[PDB]
Amino acid sequence: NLCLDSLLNGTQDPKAFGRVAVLFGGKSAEREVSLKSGAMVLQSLLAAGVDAFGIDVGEDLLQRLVEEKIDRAFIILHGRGGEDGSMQGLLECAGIPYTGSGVLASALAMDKLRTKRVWLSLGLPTPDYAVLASEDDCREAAQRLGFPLIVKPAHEGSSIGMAKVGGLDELIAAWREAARYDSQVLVEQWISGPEFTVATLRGQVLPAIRLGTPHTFYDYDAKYLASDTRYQVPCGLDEAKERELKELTARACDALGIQGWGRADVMQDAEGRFWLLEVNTAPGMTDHSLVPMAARAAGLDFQQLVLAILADSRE
Amino acid sequence: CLDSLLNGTQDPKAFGRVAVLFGGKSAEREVSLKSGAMVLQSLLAAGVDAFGIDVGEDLLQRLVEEKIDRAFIILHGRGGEDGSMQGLLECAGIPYTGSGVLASALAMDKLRTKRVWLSLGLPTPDYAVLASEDDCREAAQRLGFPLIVKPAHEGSSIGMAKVGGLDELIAAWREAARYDSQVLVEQWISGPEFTVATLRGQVLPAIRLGTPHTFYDYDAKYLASDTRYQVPCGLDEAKERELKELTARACDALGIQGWGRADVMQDAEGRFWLLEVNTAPGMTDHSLVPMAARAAGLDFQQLVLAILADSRE
Ligand SMILES: Nc1ncnc2c1ncn2[C@@H]1O[C@H](COP(=O)(O)OP(=O)(O)O)[C@@H](O)[C@H]1O
Ligand SMILES: Nc1ncnc2c1ncn2[C@@H]1O[C@H](COP(=O)(O)OP(=O)(O)O)[C@@H](O)[C@H]1O
Ligand SMILES: N[C@@H]1CON=C1OP(=O)(O)O
Ligand SMILES: N[C@@H]1CON=C1OP(=O)(O)O
Ligand SMILES: [Mg+2]
Ligand SMILES: [Mg+2]
Ligand SMILES: [Mg+2]
Ligand SMILES: [Mg+2]
Repeated sequence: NLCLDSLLNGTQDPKAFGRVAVLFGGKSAEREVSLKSGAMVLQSLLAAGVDAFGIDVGEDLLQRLVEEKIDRAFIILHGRGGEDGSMQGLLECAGIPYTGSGVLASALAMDKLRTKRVWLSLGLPTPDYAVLASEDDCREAAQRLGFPLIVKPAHEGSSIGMAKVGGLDELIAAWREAARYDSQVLVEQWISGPEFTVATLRGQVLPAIRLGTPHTFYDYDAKYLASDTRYQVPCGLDEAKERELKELTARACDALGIQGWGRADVMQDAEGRFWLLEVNTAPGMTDHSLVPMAARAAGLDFQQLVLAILADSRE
Repeated sequence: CLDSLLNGTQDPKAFGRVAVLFGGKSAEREVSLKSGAMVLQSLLAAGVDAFGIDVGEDLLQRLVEEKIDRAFIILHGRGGEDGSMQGLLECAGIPYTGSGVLASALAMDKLRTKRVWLSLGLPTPDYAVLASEDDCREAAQRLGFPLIVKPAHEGSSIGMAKVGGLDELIAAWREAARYDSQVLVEQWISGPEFTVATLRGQVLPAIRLGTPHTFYDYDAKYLASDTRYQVPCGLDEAKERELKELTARACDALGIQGWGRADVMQDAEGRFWLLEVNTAPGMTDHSLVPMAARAAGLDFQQLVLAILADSRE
């Protein structure tokens, strides 16, 4: 449950966190988003008076880690190399405590196919889908699922490599484009209705946000470049519905082992049923970003939000 | 096919400089030290440009010093087969042997591994999660006796005990909780024990295990002199094929890559029960993957080279 008080815990002493390294950048397709998220986190942590410094994660990372003294690592990398468990395992081997989900949870939630597979085995709702690896797999998926469809790489974020398709020819093309980012490509049935995102923080589910864009879907341009994107807090859901969405988010995150914080993306169809899309374990922290927005609705500014994430890493 | 296992092993210099990672900080460090020594010595004798790293608080400094084209992971337990070392190597840009981050983390967790098996309808003993004395009492009522208690993330039978009554159930739970807050307990399977190695996607001959001890515990694995190893096992062709095929499904269910070793019990009616899968199996002189590799034809040098050759993908 949303308890503003217990959300802030190790928050009051920015000196007690030690020297904190903010890990951002990286070599994934979401690097540009990570840079903006890192600059935001580093600036807020510095203004809070924590012993913070930034590391653009690159080829010199292991050298950086042995040279600098580091008491805590705040992971704000996006995509593979940051959210997939690899950076988490590195920090565990380096004996450095870090923020967010563990190795297994991070690796699982990065894999949309494996995440959906876990969800289905627990009776949790997630759109029907197919795995695309050939033109024949596209013809099979188009036959069984109809149109429109949503094509996505399995290990991507920020809607990169994604496409809404209305025909088999558009589907084959969208499969070949996503395959440029990831040999694992999945296609989902298009859910028509409201889009919601649900942030979680230290085990607590934050107020849901309703999303809207004139674009065909919530794509890259709608997320970080456009200006006509609509964010509604509170979401227009009634009490019993927002509780249903919140309880569903908690079951979907718990099923993956999510820890510390995260953000769930959920669609709703014309009959009111919710459908789980993905879970992000190092969500964005830019100006356009949604976890900060749901935090403000909960009652925390951007400075208390990062300190709460940092304070959770102490267990 | 023994031709397929040996592919990419003809030229030992094609692997470049190979770092053997062993030791570690887990409860299985002593076993990993013996495993590392065997792997390192074999590689050097094969003409591989190999050297050893004792994984400790030193790790990152060694990795920025040494030139490494490939890493042979032969760590045991948490910090080694749990995806943590695999994740570091992928950040460092060093290719490595064995399963990946997700598969290693999954196989290290006996509970989630069992849950993955149950969801696919694969047999594995009925169990309970123990976090309190009440949990012990609930399990005793539902499961009966005897039972076997184990930590979720351990190996080499560390922290394990077979228990025949409720009083020793709770004692076994507290001892197992010294190694891991995640503790499970299974119904004891009375019958033959097997282990089944897998290599480069191929299931090797199964081995039958016996010991005077109440189970295949740490002493029976590395100290006693009277542990019994049967290759071929006394199973007929249809039953050993059944065992090999179930091993393949159980390993593929976890994403196991390169090599591994599955532990399987057989009850009094012939049915097989999956226990666990190890993603960096032991390579000591008491170890079972070298024994199953010899049953398939390969000597110790071909086994390590086959493992190394598979990591080139
Ligand atoms: N099955 C679907 N039905 C409708 N819209 C979808 C579907 N899958 C994805 N989308 C749209 O694509 C966006 C990105 O997809 P998502 O699965 O969240 O992955 P990511 O954001 O990591 O690329 C979502 O915000 C949503 O608007
Ligand atoms: N359900 C069971 N029934 C009978 N014996 C078991 C059972 N579970 C474990 N054992 C015994 O304990 C040993 C170790 O169990 P295992 O699950 O392989 O743990 P570890 O990872 O420590 O080897 C096995 O080799 C087997 O002899
Ligand atoms: N992966 C992105 C980057 O920050 N927030 C994330 O969530 P997503 O865009 O994948 O829905
Ligand atoms: N994890 C141990 C150490 O090396 N070999 C392993 O097999 P296990 O004892 O877990 O059955
Ligand atoms: Mg995402
Ligand atoms: Mg998303
Ligand atoms: Mg084991
Ligand atoms: Mg075992």
